[PDB]
Amino acid sequence: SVVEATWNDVQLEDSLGMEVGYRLIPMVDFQQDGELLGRIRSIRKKFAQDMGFLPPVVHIRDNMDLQPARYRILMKGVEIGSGDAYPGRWLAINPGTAAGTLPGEKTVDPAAGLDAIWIESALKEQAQIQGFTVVEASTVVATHLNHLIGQFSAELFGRQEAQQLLDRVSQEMPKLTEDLVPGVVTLTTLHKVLQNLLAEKVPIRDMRTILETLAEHAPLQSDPHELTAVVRVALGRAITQQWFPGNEEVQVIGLDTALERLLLQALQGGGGLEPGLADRLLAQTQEALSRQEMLGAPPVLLVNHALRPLLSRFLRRSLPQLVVLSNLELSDNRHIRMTATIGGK
Repeated sequence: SVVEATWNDVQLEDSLGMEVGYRLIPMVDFQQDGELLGRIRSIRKKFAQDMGFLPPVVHIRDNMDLQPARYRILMKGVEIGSGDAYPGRWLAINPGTAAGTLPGEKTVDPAAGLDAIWIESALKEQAQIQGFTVVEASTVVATHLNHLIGQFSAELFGRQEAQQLLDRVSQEMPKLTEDLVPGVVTLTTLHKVLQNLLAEKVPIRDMRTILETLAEHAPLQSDPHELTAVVRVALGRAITQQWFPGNEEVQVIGLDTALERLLLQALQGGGGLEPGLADRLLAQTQEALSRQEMLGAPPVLLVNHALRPLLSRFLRRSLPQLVVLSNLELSDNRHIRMTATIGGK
């Protein structure tokens, strides 16, 4: 090379990044328009004012070993999603109800997982009236990105993001903060709690309710896996109204009164569960889920309080569509009806 090297030649890994084929560089060009960059901002905005923290920047760059109209979405250096995005064209998607067909590359939407087909421009107004849904090129990339963050929000919420939130809270209710961390709770413990809250789709905007609940229970309990379940009940009204809006009936999944005992036997049994029970659970749990998908009911499981923190820890790694709540996280002012049962069939 022409110029000598300096430590600025060291490329530290990026929390969130994107690699882009040379056909997309125009839509990701700082210098030119930047059609996509405007959408990544309004995603990262509508994520702070929604999920309660600021997603890390999306470091975008070109990698010419990629197909010209293909992108990789990266997390801490490793791929978490790829896709194609042809510029001048448009994407049309069937929400399962459209009528007809169109000429173009048949494909699958990276977001909802739906069947879709890229189309040309002038089919725009014609594709919609056939029942389709049409979004621009750059918008596909964005919707694929806004979907990869809400799925990986737990891992994007690093220790740096927790202090930056501890600092943001501490400029509006600083008294809660001045003597909580590192005083009563260590930042190691705060982050892991907020991280567990995120990993189960529970938002952390109510840092008042959280930093209050912590400083109350923190001295006589320092296990974040137990502090968490305490903070969940303080957010019981927010977790409730998140999946069961209004004050109408609560359509829940339920487990057997004795299977509970079967499961409750396994709790104090030690630090683990026994094999044969597992493969049965996943099957019947997905059985109950399937009935819900046809009743129009949410995929919410409702269990004994001491049965949540491991059913979630177990069932969610296989069916991350599922929600595992407790009877202490639901408000007292709601009627409950077990729309489906995990039983011996």
